[PDB]
Amino acid sequence: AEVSFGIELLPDDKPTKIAHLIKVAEDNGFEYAWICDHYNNYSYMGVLTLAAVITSKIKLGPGITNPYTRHPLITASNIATLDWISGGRAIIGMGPGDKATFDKMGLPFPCKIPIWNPEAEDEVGPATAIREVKEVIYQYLEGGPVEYEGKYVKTGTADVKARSIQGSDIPFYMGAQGPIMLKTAGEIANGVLVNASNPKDFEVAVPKIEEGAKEAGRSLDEIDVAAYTCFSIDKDEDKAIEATKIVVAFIVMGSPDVVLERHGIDTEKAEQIAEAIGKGDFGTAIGLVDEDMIEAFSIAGDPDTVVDKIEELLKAGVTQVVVGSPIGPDKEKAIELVGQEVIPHFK
Amino acid sequence: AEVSFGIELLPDDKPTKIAHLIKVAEDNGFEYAWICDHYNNYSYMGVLTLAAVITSKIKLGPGITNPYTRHPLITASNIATLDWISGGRAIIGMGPGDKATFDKMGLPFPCKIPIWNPEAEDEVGPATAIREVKEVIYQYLEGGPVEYEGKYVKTGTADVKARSIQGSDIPFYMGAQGPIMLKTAGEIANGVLVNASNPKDFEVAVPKIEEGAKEAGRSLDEIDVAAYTCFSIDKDEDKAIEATKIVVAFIVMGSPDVVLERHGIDTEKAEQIAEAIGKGDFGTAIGLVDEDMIEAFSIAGDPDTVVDKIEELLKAGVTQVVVGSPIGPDKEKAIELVGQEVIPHFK
Amino acid sequence: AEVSFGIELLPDDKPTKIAHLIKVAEDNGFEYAWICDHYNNYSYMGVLTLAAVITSKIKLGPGITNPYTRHPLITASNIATLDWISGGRAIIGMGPGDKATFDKMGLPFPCKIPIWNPEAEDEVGPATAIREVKEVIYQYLEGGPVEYEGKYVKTGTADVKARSIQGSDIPFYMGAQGPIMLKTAGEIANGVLVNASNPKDFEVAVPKIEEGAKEAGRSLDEIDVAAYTCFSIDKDEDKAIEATKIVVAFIVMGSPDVVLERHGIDTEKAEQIAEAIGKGDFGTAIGLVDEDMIEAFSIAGDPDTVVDKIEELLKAGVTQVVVGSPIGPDKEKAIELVGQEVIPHFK
Amino acid sequence: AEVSFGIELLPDDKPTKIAHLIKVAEDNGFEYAWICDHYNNYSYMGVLTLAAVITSKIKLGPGITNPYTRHPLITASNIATLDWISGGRAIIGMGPGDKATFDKMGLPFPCKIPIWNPEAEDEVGPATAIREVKEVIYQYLEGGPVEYEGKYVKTGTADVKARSIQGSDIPFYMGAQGPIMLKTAGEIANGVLVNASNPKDFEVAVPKIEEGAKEAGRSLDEIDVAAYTCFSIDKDEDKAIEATKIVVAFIVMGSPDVVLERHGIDTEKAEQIAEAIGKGDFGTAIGLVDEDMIEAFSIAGDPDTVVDKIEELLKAGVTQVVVGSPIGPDKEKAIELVGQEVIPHFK
Ligand SMILES: [Cl-]
Ligand SMILES: [Cl-]
Ligand SMILES: [Mg+2]
Ligand SMILES: [Mg+2]
Repeated sequence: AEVSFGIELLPDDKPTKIAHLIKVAEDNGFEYAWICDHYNNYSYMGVLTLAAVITSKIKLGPGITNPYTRHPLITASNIATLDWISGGRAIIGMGPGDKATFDKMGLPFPCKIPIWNPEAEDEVGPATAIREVKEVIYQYLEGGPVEYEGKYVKTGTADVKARSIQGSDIPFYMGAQGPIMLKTAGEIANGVLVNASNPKDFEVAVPKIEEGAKEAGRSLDEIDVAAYTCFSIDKDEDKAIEATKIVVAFIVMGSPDVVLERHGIDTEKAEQIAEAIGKGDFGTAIGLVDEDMIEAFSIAGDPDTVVDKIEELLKAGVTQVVVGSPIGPDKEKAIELVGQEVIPHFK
Repeated sequence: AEVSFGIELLPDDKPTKIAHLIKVAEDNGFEYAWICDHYNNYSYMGVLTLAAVITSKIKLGPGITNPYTRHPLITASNIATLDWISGGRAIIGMGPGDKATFDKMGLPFPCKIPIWNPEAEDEVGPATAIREVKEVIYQYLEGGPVEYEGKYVKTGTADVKARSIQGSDIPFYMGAQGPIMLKTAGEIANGVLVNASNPKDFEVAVPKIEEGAKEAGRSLDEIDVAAYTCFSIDKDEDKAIEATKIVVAFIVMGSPDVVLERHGIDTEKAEQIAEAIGKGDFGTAIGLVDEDMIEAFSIAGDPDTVVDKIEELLKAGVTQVVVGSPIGPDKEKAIELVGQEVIPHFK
Repeated sequence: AEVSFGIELLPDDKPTKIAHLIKVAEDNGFEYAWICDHYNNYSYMGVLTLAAVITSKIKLGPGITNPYTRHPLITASNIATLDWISGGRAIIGMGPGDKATFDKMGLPFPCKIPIWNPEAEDEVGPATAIREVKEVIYQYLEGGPVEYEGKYVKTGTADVKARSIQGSDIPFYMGAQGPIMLKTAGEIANGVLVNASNPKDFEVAVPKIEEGAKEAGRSLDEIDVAAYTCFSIDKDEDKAIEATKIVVAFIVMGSPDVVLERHGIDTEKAEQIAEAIGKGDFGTAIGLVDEDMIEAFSIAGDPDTVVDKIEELLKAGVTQVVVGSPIGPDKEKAIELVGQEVIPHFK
Repeated sequence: AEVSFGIELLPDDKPTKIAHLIKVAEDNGFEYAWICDHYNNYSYMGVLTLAAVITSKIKLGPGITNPYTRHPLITASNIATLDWISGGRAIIGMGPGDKATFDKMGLPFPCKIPIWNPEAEDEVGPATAIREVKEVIYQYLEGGPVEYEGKYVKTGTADVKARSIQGSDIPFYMGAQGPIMLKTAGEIANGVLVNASNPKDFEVAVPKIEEGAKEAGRSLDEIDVAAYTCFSIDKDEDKAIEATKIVVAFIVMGSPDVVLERHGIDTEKAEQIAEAIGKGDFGTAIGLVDEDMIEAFSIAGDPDTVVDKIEELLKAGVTQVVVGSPIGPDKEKAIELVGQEVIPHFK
């Protein structure tokens, strides 16, 4: 897979601002734009349809949605609709849901409910649910009728009228953190969205993606390994680094101990950070974030530093660098700084 | 409620055509535009967001969506997003799902699964599910956090960031056919979407809506009674009538016997029509549709005939006339004929 | 005329940012959005059409265009097109051109060329050119054919196919600074756009607008007197005031001596400012701007100060307060501060 | 130049319909969309900006605009704005104006007024005016400042802030009918828009375009020779042919005698057609159009016939086939028939 840059925006801000930033990213050479799917924010279909209207080249899609909060045939319809309206630019980001959001919604997490197979009662693994949603979506994109009986979803004979433009050429990316999801993604996905920003995370993740690819007779180069990063760039390195703190603080808090161990993180001023958060004291949280946490969980600094860090990620197997929150002290100026002083070094 | 005209479009056609027709309706004085929610067609969020971009005054919303195929917090987010993007023009159409579509999806119908309350197993009546989805949506529109524990949905503490423009002023319309849904709609809805086109249907339905309104201390005039009609208008009455046949044939097929009895329908050349359909022989189906079926199940003819029919519906309690399929031999010319020779008679 | 708030944006920034800011203004209660017409920036038709797509209620139009750089029939077409696409929200801002821009283009200023009457050679006064362009535009909006023979424009029999939505109800605002333009605007315009921010300017201008209105048998209340202001608002008054300096410096430079005299301006540290500018030394320019210049040529400060200043403008006859550059240190936060803490005081 | 298909739409219809048809063309493989520039219709900037929002791949631009009705710096701004909003898809179509429209506007035709050089009085040839407008536009697209002193336009030092995306890569197409314009286009244009639909017209035109190209050291293959055709396609050849009549009737009327001679046209039932038109009797006009006129002035018939006709045009040097009015009995179905049964034969 060729090297590319993506942008991931949480749609909590005004939809028109989110659309405007995606146009700035397109104008600056970014090739992918991912919009998160959480009920508490503006809906990905509304925000991406508005972004589709305001852009012409960048690929657009949910990053990431899930098999549970909407029937897979509804997700298929959304993707086909976004693809048609955008002139064939849709992409799919699919994951297993997320704990913080599912707890708020009232859904269990991991969610093992065979929600869309009414006659089943047996729990279903999230990786299996994702495989099934994928089959339903692509049967829909091929024009149907969709006929699928799995453990998590069982359809009737579902005819399809809506047509996309790319059809089954729409890329399927899977969110993956653990070994099971990483292996499944190497087997069935066009790409993998890994929430990580450091080469060490990919030295661990890529071999597992490759293991799944081999079992499917695929080469690792058929898979776009996308790093969903905490990213911060500014001509003033100190300012860029400072902007990452609140985000890194939350990352440190939600990182399993093997991840903290991997990055040699002060497990003391960790969780101690988790106590500052949840307590609503983000001020002490930010104060506790040190240089090792910033190096482990973000790509931050001036263009030179950022370019150096991306070179190391690419060596570790990353092929799509997704610029995520905070992006930079000023999001728009940050995107432009990436297009002007980072992307040209990788063309 | 004041008299108004709405338009209902199935989004199976190109999204840009559907958006264009909604703009033509707005330009012609229609005040509501309803887009159906069926997985087999383009998604209502994509189509309505595109229509929102291409229009400025007409109210926009799903007509009708349901409590089952998406978590109610996702439906709330969709509505708040459409409202924000449209500058405060969203409306909600909520029903219990529909048999033809749910069978295709693999969901039972009626759907009594307490889908969004994982710890519950007991069946829940569709009217109760609709009441619960309504509470969740309006808690979301008030800014949350949404905290609701019902029989069909149980949430955690769901904070909300997305903000709409109308907030809880967004109108809530309920689809209703039977006595239980009609009474529930009079109790909790700003309006009722009744799939019918004849005064006799409303002479039966309105008293039941009124019964629910009284139990909630409301006057019937607080409720917009909307007729979701089979509508066909043309300067050539014969051409208008002919265009209704395929649609009336399907209506005749899916009408319970009390409805056929109500309209004195030839129960013989009924079901005989149902056999022509399902058999894929629509040609004999159309040939069987007679004048009584057309009078019972559509508003069809030249402007004079249409105006006369609407006057009788208004006398029966209808306050919003929703022009639905086929609309007319030429949909755009039909919409214009309504704006030029029908609406001015009712202003 | 009722009290209203408008926003004026120079379209030198990204079109999507300009459109986004207009949506923020609409969401905050602004009722007018004016986009300047200068060849060096993005075109008003492109920017306003994009803004029309992203908004639903705010009125939109050029503020201000002119009779010279485009044939009046082309300007009419632009206005009818913007009106149709926006669902009947167009407004017209028409002035005589501007020296800085016309010099750059190569056109004389004042421009007295009977540009659009090929057989004429005699000079035509700008106020007469504006009267003629107005007649051509409204004949076009009435559906034509336009047939007009004046001193500045002579048409053939120009049929018109394009239709607007408001027709001749589209408001005609005239830019006016001197006595002749002010009187003409009171006679023929629905509103007047006066580049000024202080009550003293309106105590001079309003009586002249009123004189023209009386000669046309009109009451002054039929005319929307709009102040095109240098505006700066922030919760930190000092920060708001500082943001106005570069803009006030340019205003001081281009102000005729009667205006400087009117505001008791240090004519010494004036022109001395004009020498700093033109010399490219804006740093000394800003340093020279004092409190009297800021009070004379801008509405700047915290919400309390701003509200007090608007009250005095309204007493002087202003009915539309147009928030113009810089708007505030952060344009979007400034617009929101106006919607939250200024507009509600005037409702 | 590679073979491509374009679509040319007169914007007299609803802007949203024109935008929708351009999206249908894009979805069907058309690579260019041209919108005429006549004051009596909706403005090209409004219609193309709306089309830009609704499309993502097709190239968009005025086809054709002119040097006279707007200052060339305003045309430059329009093009840069359309290019930016469309994500770098703008194209320029530039011609000398047109008699029917200029007479209606009151401008002479040919228009030889040095309109934009106030100190000049000497007449300027239209080909020279087009060369000058081209220089001004590209200086603007290079970022300026534009400084140009010609016979038809003389600017001051015109700085430029607006930026396009393609910069000087935006293609410049010139409308050309006669020898002088054809030669000029071969010398200075990326393409030529020739109003003709038959191989004989191109056997005459191409050598002249080639003569200009050689004088500029260019190969004929650097020039996209675009046929602006009267086009009509339908699965029913007779229906397709019938749809061309009104349009061919007008073409026959406005064709110089050398063109009528070239196509062996009955000069009797010609002008006799011109008398039916202008007299408002289009019914006799259509009745007079014969097979030779249809063969000479349109590409009409079923897909097989159309494909055969395009093959002959390509042999005559055409490289872009522009489908123009009527397009087909049903414009949308016609566009789809071209994408499904014509374009694939030429890929
Ligand atoms: Cl959805
Ligand atoms: Cl223009
Ligand atoms: Mg686009
Ligand atoms: Mg709108």
